[PDB]
Amino acid sequence: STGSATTTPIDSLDDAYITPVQIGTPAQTLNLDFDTGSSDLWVFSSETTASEVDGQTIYTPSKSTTAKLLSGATWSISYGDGSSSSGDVYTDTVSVGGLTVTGQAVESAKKVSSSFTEDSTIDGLLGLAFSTLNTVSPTQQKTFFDNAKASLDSPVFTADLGYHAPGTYNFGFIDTTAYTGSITYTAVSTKQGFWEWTSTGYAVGSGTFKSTSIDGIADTGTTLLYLPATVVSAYWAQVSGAKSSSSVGGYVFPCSATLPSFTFGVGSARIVIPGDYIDFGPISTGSSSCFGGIQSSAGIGINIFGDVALKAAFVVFNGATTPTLGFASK
Repeated sequence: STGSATTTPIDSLDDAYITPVQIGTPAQTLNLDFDTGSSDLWVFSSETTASEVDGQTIYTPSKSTTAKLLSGATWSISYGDGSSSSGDVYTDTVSVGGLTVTGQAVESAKKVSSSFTEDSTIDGLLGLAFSTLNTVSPTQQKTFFDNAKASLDSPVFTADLGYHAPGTYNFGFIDTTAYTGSITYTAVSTKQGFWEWTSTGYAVGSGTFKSTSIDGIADTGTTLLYLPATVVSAYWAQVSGAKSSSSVGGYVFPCSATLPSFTFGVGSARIVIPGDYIDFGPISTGSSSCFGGIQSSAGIGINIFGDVALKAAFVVFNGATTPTLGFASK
């Protein structure tokens, strides 16, 4: 089997991407944030504290003839950005782009943090990291991909995120029309439960490539590119007037700037992030200070190849017995 679904930016900045997901019988379609940095499929629901729901579409398990309470199971997750959610668990039928999994754990939120409430466009998350990170207790549950894998034509999914435009998540096949040149594959460590890999270096604008190993994670659920302070300083030094602002929470730059590109290495291959992908717009409405899309990972504890990086590529998440990651230009 295969599946193919369009993923759409939630706003004009590509702050996140939402993908429609069918849950239950009859189908209830919710728009979920596909997140290769976490491993829980959780949704706003009829169980979510009413004051914490503000415009989201909810899953109502009592209206699904295939929903079953997973007795005694609870979940609770905290994300890198400080947001969180928790609740109980149902199993139900879940379909993405025509690919169906029966008996998928659907984690129903009883509580969500303010950032989730405040984002009316995201109805929940669909985790695509390794199932070892799943938070369900006392019996850990499998991700949608893990459940689908054996049925897929090939044990892979691909992320093809757009810049200020829709893109695609495919399951079970590689669309050879969706990228240019070849896909370069690189090793993955699953030791921390992430799609963790090592970039071979970087360049800023038309500058020379610096060969240096940068360990980080391919994370579709993180907006920005978080890299070591040395790398990030070298980038912003090429933008007149750019500075790190403790009050704002990272590098800012004059909105009048033309940003240089940023290149990262994948083996001997190179992925070029155009400068415009690094612009996240005014820090507040009407400001002439703009927020940068490349930020320091110092004090995160891990480098994160988030959407800013991934949307410059066609990315293969290869879930073979020994997982690997592939990147192509597009």
